[PDB]
Amino acid sequence: DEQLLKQVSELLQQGEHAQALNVIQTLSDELQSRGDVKLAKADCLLETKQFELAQELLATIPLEYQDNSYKSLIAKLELHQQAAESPELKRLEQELAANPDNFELACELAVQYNQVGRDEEALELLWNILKVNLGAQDGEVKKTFMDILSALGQGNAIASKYRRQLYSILY
Repeated sequence: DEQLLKQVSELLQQGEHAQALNVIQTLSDELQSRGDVKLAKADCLLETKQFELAQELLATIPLEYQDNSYKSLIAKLELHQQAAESPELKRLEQELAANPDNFELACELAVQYNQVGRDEEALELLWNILKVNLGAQDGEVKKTFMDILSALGQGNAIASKYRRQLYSILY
């Protein structure tokens, strides 16, 4: 645990959130729940755009740890989550509902979803086209699905569920 903790420390210094989250999940459960390790893990979730996991973790930080760093993380989550309901997103959404077959709008909606951490919806949007037609849009739908996954990373549980999804239906 002792050195591992400096591994986390070292990894955060360097912006390796996803490695850092990996080392975290290897600590004891006791050390995992230490309030400073929680903040660390919260910062990692947020830098990796897992805002829902971040918010639900942040909601268990006890008072004695409601730090300067915790405050700034609250404020970050609140700014991110406002940015996820834009008029822009709204319009593309109403527009895709009325043009459900326009695959090229779906790719753009998805890329905008992704830009604000609405990645579950981004990938579910695309997934719904791909499991009917892997070629959808001259393979432009599979690709934007694929850039979203790789953008996300290997630790990401949403990325991992859709990777498995897509893989299971490859010819």
